[PDB]
Amino acid sequence: HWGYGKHNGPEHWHKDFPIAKGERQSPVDIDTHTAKYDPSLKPLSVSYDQATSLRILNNGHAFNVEFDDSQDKAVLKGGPLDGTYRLIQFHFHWGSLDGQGSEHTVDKKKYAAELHLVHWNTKYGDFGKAVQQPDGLAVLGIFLKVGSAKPGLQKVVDVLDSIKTKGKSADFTNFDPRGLLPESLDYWTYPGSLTTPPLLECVTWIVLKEPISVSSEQVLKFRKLNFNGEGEPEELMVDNWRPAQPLKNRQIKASFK
Ligand SMILES: CN[C@H]1CN(c2cccc(OC)c2)S(=O)(=O)c2sc(S(N)(=O)=O)cc21
Ligand SMILES: [Hg+2]
Ligand SMILES: [Zn+2]
Repeated sequence: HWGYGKHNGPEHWHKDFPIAKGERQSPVDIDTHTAKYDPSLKPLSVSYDQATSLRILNNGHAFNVEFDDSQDKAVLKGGPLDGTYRLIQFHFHWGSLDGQGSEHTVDKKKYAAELHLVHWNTKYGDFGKAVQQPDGLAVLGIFLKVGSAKPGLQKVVDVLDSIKTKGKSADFTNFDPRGLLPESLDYWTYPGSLTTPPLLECVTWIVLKEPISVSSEQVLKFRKLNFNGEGEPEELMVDNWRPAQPLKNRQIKASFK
């Protein structure tokens, strides 16, 4: 299937997912100078106090920590959103080197990695339905920069040994996603899509201005994951990020000046 190799990378995805050349694709470059500061923008409402993590699994593209989205346990409201978006999973996109990994860039600047807390609009019933609507999903993107260790991230770093290869998973309960959030909830927002196939344009992107810092050894562990499954030639999971797409007839609105 698709991937990030020269033969099945982002530059080949259109052949199987024509929407790859659609009108509102992500990621995009966030030009801070021409992004319109919108004052009618309400503040974000992140309520992860009842968040219930279930497991973490390597899916061949990255590891995901899934959450029990059966009830309004961890939701995102406010900001550019209308309705309540329920958290279902979060993942990261990172690179082989420190100066690459984030999918979104700020003024062309790339970050070591990018965290995406994926939510789905509950007014649609289930997830599979939300992905059939232009406002079905809300992804909170957070930039990770190398520096001091992010305490709340270490719990995830420790478990990466038991899910080295594709298909593996492990119980990962009682994880508090709030330990991965920056101090400020200031953001940028625009309408976009998933950054991986099927590349659906159902996402309202909220990219926080403030990045979190993770240590070198922390992100280093990410790079030890395997794209491949057990018993197959080792293929390091690194650079599982998509390049920026044309903004086209879209504008980025900041919730700050
Ligand atoms: C591969 N995982 C991706 C697709 N996913 C997915 C899973 C099940 C069904 C489905 O479409 C019917 C899509 S997903 O919506 O959860 C996400 S969010 C996301 S990102 N990087 O833009 O935040 C990439 C993916
Ligand atoms: Hg959609
Ligand atoms: Zn992602």
